[PDB]
Amino acid sequence: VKIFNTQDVQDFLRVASGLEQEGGNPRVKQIIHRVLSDLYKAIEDLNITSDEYWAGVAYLNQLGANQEAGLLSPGLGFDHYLDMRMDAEDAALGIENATPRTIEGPLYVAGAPESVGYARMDDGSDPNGHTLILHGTIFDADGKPLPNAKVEIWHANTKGFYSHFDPTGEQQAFNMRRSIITDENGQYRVRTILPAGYGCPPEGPTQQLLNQLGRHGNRPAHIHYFVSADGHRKLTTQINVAGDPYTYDDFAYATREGLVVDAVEHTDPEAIKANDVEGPFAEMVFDLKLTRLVDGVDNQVVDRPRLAV
Amino acid sequence: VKIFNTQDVQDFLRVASGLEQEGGNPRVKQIIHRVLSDLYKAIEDLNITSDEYWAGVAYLNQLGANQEAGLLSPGLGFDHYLDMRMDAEDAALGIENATPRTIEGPLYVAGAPESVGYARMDDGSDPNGHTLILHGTIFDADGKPLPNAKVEIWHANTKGFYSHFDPTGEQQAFNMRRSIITDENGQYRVRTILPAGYGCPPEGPTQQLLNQLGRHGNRPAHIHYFVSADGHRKLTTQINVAGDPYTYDDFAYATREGLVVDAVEHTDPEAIKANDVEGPFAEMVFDLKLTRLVDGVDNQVVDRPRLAV
Ligand SMILES: CCCCCCCCCCCCCCC(=O)OC[C@H](COP(=O)(O)OCC[N+](C)(C)C)OC(=O)CCCCCCCCC
Ligand SMILES: CCCCCCCCCCCCCCC(=O)OC[C@H](COP(=O)(O)OCC[N+](C)(C)C)OC(=O)CCCCCCCCC
Ligand SMILES: [Fe+3]
Ligand SMILES: [Fe+3]
Repeated sequence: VKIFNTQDVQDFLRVASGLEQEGGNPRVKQIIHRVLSDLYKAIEDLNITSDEYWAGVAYLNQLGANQEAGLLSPGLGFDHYLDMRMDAEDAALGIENATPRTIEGPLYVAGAPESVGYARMDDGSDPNGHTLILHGTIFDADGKPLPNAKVEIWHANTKGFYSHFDPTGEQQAFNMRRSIITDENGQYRVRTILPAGYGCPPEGPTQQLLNQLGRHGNRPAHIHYFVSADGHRKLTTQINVAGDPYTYDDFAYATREGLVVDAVEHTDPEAIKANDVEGPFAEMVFDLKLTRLVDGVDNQVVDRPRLAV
Repeated sequence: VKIFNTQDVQDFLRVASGLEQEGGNPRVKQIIHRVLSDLYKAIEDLNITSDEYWAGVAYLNQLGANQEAGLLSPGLGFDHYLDMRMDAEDAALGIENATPRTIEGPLYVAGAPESVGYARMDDGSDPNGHTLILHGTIFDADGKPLPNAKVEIWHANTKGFYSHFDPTGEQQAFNMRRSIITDENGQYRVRTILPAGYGCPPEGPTQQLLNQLGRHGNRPAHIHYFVSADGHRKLTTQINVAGDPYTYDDFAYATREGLVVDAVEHTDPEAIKANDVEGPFAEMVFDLKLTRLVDGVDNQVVDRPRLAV
């Protein structure tokens, strides 16, 4: 029993897609037509039954009901896949991406407090918080320190929860989220705490599909970065805290060579005093290099729905 | 950019699909692998940008957020495609389906009160409801009246809402929903009102997408049926009220030849008195013929999530 490649189904696909329809958006029709064709065929090829089909439909409802589509997306490799395509294009244009890009993740929040050169991003509400001095230099496309660059950083606390997405509703707005404008020396410096890794909500749809694939839904500890500056393309990346069990086994496949950074521990009272800290602290250094706009155009910025508070 | 056919992407797809993992469900992985492959390839062939991709992801959260996955499904023709497969299968098996099947729709509710032979389906809460006397005979696979058959019926009121899915939340439990056991003659008879067609929620995700395809989200007036009986397969079908502007332009493509029925208008005082009505009423007669089980089993019953009350 095969009917996909019969005139009836083929003409039906054009109808359902609004192809012969006058109004509408041709780009959407084009994509829908292709998607539907593939799904109708996959249904026949894999002999998907109605029982299976409807199970799939129910999954989509609960996926959206839990607002987890942006979480399952990276878990199924789409996010990394899109970065791969962007790298391939940059390679085509002859652009050398000094600091490699990686996925943004679905937890960015716009509207964080902004300051120049330095900033403390945690509010101390975290008990297990281990002080972390993260700092580096921002280089323009010519390798020269770039003053006035906007560095945006966001990460989870020791429980693996981000502010605005903390189920305990324990965090104040923008905790561990800050924008730092680079100083006269193109430097940024922040005092925060070592983030903990985290996984998908165990009861959530993303995690349960993952179970069906025999995969886990964990991410190693990391720190997200957005770096933008005049005449430069917006850099999206993150750094992985070296030593994490899932550094090279992140369910979001975001890890890359050059993004893994070692956290140096300092117990020496001489260090603890230079860096106005109360006691032992970890230190991480990470410089990032930006690329120029391609003819006054940032050909890789992504306009995507992002929570703004 | 062409990287889909590279070993890097191909292996990645197998990893994301968990094909390499030992745990999980092999059937699920098999499907996931195929779907991701097709989508990844589709993203390449159609050069889908990140901006486009993320709009698609946002749309999905939206769809599930409004619980409209089962409404978009029929709109994109899946529901009908599955029926077509079922007909092809029966055809290959030499089963000529006297009463053509059609889609069930996402609005069935299990638990309706049942009675033998007769029942009034509505509670008269509809101001503009027009009385309808609906009746017919259920015939077995041999063409003989089938007493004890279970006829399940559900439909909307004049505003196009079904009980349990009324936005204006205005209906008595199971209003216009009933189960009837055919009498000593395989007959069923109900008193209710003529349903009005209905469209998808105007501001909902299903309608938003249909607009992009230049299509409407309307269904002609219709009445849903479920007919089951020992020794026979469960029949899912419906009847279309003849004369509806959308009779042959249903956005869910459920209309089939032989399911369009004429509602006969009675106004003469004798018809009014015979049928214990209190004024002019419409009458529709519809007989259904069931098919036999295939080697002891119903090879086409569908088990899908259905609201139960
Ligand atoms: C609007 C357009 C709709 C498009 C949807 C089309 C998809 C069609 C493919 C459907 C594939 C689902 C089939 C899988 C299946 O038959 O069952 C899936 C599992 C169930 O677990 P079991 O143990 O097998 O249940 C059974 C327990 N018993 C044995 C005891 C009864 O549940 C799940 O959620 C896994 C399903 C998630 C698949 C999502 C793919 C989307 C990719 C982005
Ligand atoms: C986790 C796995 C997820 C995998 C997802 C795979 C799908 C990826 C392909 C989707 C591509 C989407 C392209 C659609 C698009 O580029 O724009 C779609 C419309 C927007 O209309 P505009 O007028 O352009 O908006 C702008 C108006 N302004 C300019 C005035 C601001 O919005 C919409 O919601 C329509 C989107 C429909 C796509 C849903 C497909 C699902 C069906 C099975
Ligand atoms: Fe993160
Ligand atoms: Fe209906």
